[PDB]
Amino acid sequence: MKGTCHCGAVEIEVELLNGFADARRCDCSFCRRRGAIAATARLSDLRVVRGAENLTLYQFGTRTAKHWFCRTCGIYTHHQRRSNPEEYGVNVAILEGVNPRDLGEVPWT
Repeated sequence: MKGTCHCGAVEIEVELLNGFADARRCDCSFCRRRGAIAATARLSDLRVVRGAENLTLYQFGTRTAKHWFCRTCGIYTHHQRRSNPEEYGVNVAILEGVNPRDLGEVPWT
């Protein structure tokens, strides 16, 4: 499944752990500001195809979670959850063929 930021500078290759069945929405001070809907993915299921040099890393608080976003279009691609260092949180909207609207209402973690 292909993932790409808007600028198109960044492209990932990720396999979702359990599809979109569990797409939630963290409402913490940071996630509430991101606004994206995420889905899990094992560390060994995500691969940065291109644009690794165009991504920005953001850490805070425990500096456990790793958040990445395209420096050009500012689009949040994925992040390394702070609850599970063996998982990634992916922006469903960057996934090819996925219109977030079609997911309908989604909870808030």
